[PDB]
Amino acid sequence: AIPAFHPGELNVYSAPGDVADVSRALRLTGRRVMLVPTMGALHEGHLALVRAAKRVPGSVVVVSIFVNPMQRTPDDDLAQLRAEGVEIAFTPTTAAMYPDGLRTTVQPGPLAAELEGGPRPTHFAGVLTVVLKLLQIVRPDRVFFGEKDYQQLVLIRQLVADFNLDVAVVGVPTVREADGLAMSSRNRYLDPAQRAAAVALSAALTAAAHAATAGAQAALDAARAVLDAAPGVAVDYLELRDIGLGPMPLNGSGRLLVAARLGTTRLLDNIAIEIG
Amino acid sequence: AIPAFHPGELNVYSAPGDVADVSRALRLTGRRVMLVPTMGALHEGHLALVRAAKRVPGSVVVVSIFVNPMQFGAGGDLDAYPRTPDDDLAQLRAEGVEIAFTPTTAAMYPDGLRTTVQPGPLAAELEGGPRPTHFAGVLTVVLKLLQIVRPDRVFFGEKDYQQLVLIRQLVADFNLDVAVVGVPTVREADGLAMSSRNRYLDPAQRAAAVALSAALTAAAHAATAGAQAALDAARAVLDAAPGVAVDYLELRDIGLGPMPLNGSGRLLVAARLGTTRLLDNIAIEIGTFA
Ligand SMILES: O=C(O)CCc1ccc2c(c1)OCO2
Ligand SMILES: O=C(O)CCc1ccc2c(c1)OCO2
Repeated sequence: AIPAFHPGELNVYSAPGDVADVSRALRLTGRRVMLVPTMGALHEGHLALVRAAKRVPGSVVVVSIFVNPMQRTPDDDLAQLRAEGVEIAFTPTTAAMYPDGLRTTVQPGPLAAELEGGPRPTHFAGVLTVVLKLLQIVRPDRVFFGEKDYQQLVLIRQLVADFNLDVAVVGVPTVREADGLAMSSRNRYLDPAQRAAAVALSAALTAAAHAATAGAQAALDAARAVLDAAPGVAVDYLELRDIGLGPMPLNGSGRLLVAARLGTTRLLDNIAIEIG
Repeated sequence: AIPAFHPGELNVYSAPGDVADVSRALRLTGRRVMLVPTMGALHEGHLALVRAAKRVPGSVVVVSIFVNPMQFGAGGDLDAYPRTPDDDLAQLRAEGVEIAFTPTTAAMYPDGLRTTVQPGPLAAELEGGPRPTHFAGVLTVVLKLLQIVRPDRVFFGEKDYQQLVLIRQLVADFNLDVAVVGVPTVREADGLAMSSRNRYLDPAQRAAAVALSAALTAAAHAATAGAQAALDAARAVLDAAPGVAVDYLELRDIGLGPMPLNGSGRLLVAARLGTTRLLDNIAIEIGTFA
């Protein structure tokens, strides 16, 4: 017997096999299942993913909330999801995701050791294992991730290609505060001096994107100047790469990524770059 | 179903996209898709897997043949693996199989090794002890085959028992929606476990090789007298055998995992006859349990 699903209401499932059965049942009725994996504590960046998922004709939206101890406002999160018209939240316990504990895992390729994988060398194994499981549980047609975590997005693309997964990955543009700051739950930690300084990440990247008519070095130099104009911004990296995070080709499309510490708070941003 | 599919005949697809589209199309029309993943060099052990799949009602059977480079260590192990692909296809036609899936290395690994499966701790033991990347290669290629074909059920022999347990771990741990079917080991008339590696036994080695299955079935009956008696019986028979060098003989809990043996065990052996490494294993019930 398939668990109950009430059309047009928020249906909350914590049991994997439950959301699995409901997903499979809804797909046979001709809904297209869209998955938005989150860690909860939802903000406007998450809502962009949801809104993107909602506009696919026939879409039913699955938002997973799961703190992967391997890589929270429960009532508020659920309220926001209800306000967006989301029909399924999948909120499993750690024991339900890991009934046998840690055992078989995904091992990313060597991109997972670079950039963010510098200070967290196991972070992406954690993410890809949990995302592979969510994919196999919900079996969506499309899965939605933000460009805000660009390297995560590229690694998912690699998971999907390498394991021949039959889902479309959709990257959704970063949502930004009015001065450019990339939305993040970390932003709440910044004191006002840090918060005013934090705008340099996005200012650097937009400057670089426009300096880029003058070539790669002028884009990187402009970004670096803008960062160098901000106090208490400890840049961990500022790197121009190709779209898939290999090395930047001589001309063509790229991505510039930055990360920095402000006090104890780590911030990331990235942007598309066209060279020349 | 996007490529041509002729039912009642053997359809051969090399392209992953081709088998994937045809499998999907079949399942959508109600057929249940059975996967039998092999490395070719098909013998009667593999035909039991096919037959077990054929007898699932409304089944369409996909046999994959692919000698997976990632499960072989360096050396000439990969080059030395038997490849008999004309016999293999003749056997599949004779068994009434409708789909053979025969991918190229380029189609399966277009980007070389990148994202891979890392097995749990069981993969470092037994066969995996001196072959520490062996089971990673197996679970990786099995994952990809399951994703390409998306079968309802997947079939493996009990012969490579540690492999079968690791497959069931892969399936549970990644929440894969396939059912894993273990099929009993097919044996020659004297007890010798069927294996593509039997062809490398000369006449003396072939005669001596009966010791493995004789040791195991001797232990299975001795086991009413306890674990030590089961083990000592197996050991005696192995010790009486000319030119059999034992690599391990171990009595484990059924899941081979971090649990002590109780009532149900699995007794596993690996031994070398010249350069040929043979495996066998058997169910063991200790004391009361039979
Ligand atoms: O909270 C974070 O740092 C990561 C989540 C996130 C943030 C902003 C986004 C997004 C996803 O997709 C649109 O813009
Ligand atoms: O050739 C090998 O060594 C592995 C394949 C195999 C062997 C014996 C079998 C079987 C599958 O399924 C039933 O008995």
